[PDB]
Amino acid sequence: MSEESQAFQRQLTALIGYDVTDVSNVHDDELEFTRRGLVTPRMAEVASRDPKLYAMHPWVTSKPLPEYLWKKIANNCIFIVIHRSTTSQTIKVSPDDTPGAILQSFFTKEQDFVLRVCGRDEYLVGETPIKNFQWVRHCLKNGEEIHVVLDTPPDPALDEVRKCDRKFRVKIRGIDIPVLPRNTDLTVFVEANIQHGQQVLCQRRTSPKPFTEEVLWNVWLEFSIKIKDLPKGALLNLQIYCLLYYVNLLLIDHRFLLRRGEYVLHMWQISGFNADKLTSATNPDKENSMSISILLDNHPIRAEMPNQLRKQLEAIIATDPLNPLTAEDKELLWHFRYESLKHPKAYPKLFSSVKWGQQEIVAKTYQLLARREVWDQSALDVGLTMQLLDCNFSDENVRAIAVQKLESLEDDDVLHYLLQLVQAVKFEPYHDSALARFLLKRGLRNKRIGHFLFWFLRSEIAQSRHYQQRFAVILEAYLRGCGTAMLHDFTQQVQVIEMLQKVTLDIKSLSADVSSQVISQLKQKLENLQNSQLPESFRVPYDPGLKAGALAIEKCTVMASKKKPLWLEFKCADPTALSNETIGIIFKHGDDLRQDMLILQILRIMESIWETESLDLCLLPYGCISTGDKIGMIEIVKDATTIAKIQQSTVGNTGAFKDEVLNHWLKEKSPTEEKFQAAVERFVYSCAGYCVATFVLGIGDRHNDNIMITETGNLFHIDFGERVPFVLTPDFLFVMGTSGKKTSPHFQKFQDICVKAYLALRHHTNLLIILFSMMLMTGMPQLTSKEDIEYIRDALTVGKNEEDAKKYFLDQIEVCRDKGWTVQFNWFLHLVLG
Ligand SMILES: CC(C)(O)C1CCN(Cc2ccc3nc(-c4cnc(N)nc4)nc(N4CCOCC4)c3n2)CC1
Repeated sequence: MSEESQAFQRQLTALIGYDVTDVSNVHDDELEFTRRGLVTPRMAEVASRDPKLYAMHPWVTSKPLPEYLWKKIANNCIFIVIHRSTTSQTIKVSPDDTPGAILQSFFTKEQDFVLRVCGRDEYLVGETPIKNFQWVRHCLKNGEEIHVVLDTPPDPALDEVRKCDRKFRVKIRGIDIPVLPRNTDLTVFVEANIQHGQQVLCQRRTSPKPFTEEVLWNVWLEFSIKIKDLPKGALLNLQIYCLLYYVNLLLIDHRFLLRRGEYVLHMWQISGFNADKLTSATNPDKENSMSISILLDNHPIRAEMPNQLRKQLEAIIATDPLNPLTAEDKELLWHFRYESLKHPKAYPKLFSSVKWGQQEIVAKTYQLLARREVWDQSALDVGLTMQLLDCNFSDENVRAIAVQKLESLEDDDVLHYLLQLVQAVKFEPYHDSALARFLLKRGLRNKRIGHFLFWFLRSEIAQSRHYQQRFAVILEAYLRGCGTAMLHDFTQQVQVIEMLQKVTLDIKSLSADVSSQVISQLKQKLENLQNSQLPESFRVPYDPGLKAGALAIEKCTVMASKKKPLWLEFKCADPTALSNETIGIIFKHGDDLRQDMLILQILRIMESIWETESLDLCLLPYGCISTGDKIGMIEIVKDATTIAKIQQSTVGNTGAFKDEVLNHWLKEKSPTEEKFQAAVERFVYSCAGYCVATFVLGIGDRHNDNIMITETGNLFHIDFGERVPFVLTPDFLFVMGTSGKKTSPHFQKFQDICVKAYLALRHHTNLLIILFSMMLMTGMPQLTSKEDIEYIRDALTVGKNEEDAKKYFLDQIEVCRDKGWTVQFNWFLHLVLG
């Protein structure tokens, strides 16, 4: 390649955090094949994107405007403040007025201008009703004013893109590990599993042998499955037991070819189920890791139901996603497959009833799929679609009909589910997949989706040896089409994160309570960085529309919180920014912020769900991005303190919690009596939202040091990485004006809200369960494909009328009353002292 073409790939590499041209850790060309394969989807989408829409990235939705926002518009009038220089003129508008019209009613009171939000790279442009812009909806909910500046549209030139019937068998040669302890005397054997969507088709193990650094077997393992019966995507799973090591090899390759020949596979060690176990990547660390040597030496392609069985069938289909299928259930599902195909909700269980280890059945299964009239006309059910993209499905045709459904998601909804879509790539047998191409397409079509796609990917690439390789191929494909302007923005962001992280680690390795000394070191380090050299503005990775300028080193500090987190403040790079407020970012090692990311995203989904039912529980899912191993960034919400601090103020380092302090804190913090009363109601709304959300997720029992509140009454939980269903302590209860078995107007309001909030979530039980399940598989350590997952099943009272459920939750609230400060107090003894 050219001297400059090389220098382009180094740039990508630095952006990616991984080198997709390195081939030290492959035994085939699937990654490189995927690179070339992804060229066609990339160019297609880049070739088909409107340059101007793309450059301006309008953030819109096609959902109805919630009942709670209509009410704020009691005139069918919407005021917009337009800004030009120092001048400023407000303009009445109809909620249905497109920006081209609003412009046109304005030059009435040279037409190549565009309405941009003040202090943001956010544009109100395009043929969408003014009421259908997310920013406009955001202002309304909060009671904030829509301020827009009239300026020139961004030049799309900046967005330039750089130009057989034999039974299967496998010979296990031996295992090799360089150094083991002396020793103790252990015994070992090799387990070989033919897997498909975590379904084991057959299993053979070798005999036991004393665990030495080299163990040779030279043995053929003969399986019962015929070569012609192997399904594409089946894994050869190789495991060592004393279980200590595992590695996987795809039996059918990306070219539909039977794997053949000599392999030396460096395995992964178990630390002390999860999607890492599924990876087709081998350990990069060839010098320390256990290695296994094997050899391969073996190419592909009615009657109406009796009333009682259908009833039996329907009772099966109506059950939840975590419900086990019996042998009888699968035989029923399958025998009556044609009837089953008419029910979209049956699809996951139906496709779990497939004998994937039998070629004729799979063939019949494909026959089923060609008559997908009922599936293709059905309304998108994201919960349902997601269930087909999890670890239970390895068949690419099955996974493809799910992705097909995702095609109709609009940007607004693709964002909601993006994080978990990206995580779902881990369940893909192959690097190139429909899901992967989908993500690729949607990122290249929309800068906001693309920005978040980038950071999500880069997050896994930086802490996942198991899947970094695959993702990097995908991230590269995206960066080769997002265009020059973004490349630069990304570069800026990456430099910033890499420099601040360096500062973060360096600061932590100085102590374990507070130090005038360490604060002084921090500011000094920041002085060196600010000049020189750190990009002179950079987009905020969790709030892309926002541009951070220069540090306000005076306001920066080291928080006395544990892992010694950096509290950072920035000026806004955009001078057209109304307020004079800084941009606050916490930078912290070492929490596994991936968990925090996932909890917060599900939180945003709960918000969206509630939105469909015209509810606003006032959640505050602040931005959070895991950038690397136990390191990442967190959005600082302005004017917010922890409930714990509120209580350490009036009393010292106790303990002796008081009921009235919180209300007291709100009145002090309220300028008028009108603002106070708004804060009191907002507290009631934000409290209820978190009580419900944390309970359904099983993270309700928290110490109040992990619960915050805004000066405006917005309660919110943080740090997601006897007992209580959630935190509803006397202080919260006092604010609503009640204490100890004494209802009240604000408290009836509270209850009533929770129930509505609760029963609404239950209408989306399956979605919540699949997202939870996946979250656990791709986001938390090894788990139990049983008990962890089942908490939420119990929490959402699966299989009960709305009446029992309402009463279930009210009961949960009563548990809180009865416990009072008992549980907080306990938390205090434990976390504060021992
Ligand atoms: C005592 C100090 C240093 O003078 C400050 C410390 C900051 N506190 C508030 C505070 C404390 C701990 C916090 N901890 C987190 C946090 C979140 N997730 C994880 N994993 N770890 C820590 N987030 C916070 N918020 C969140 C957004 O609002 C502002 C910061 C946060 N705020 C006020 C006085």
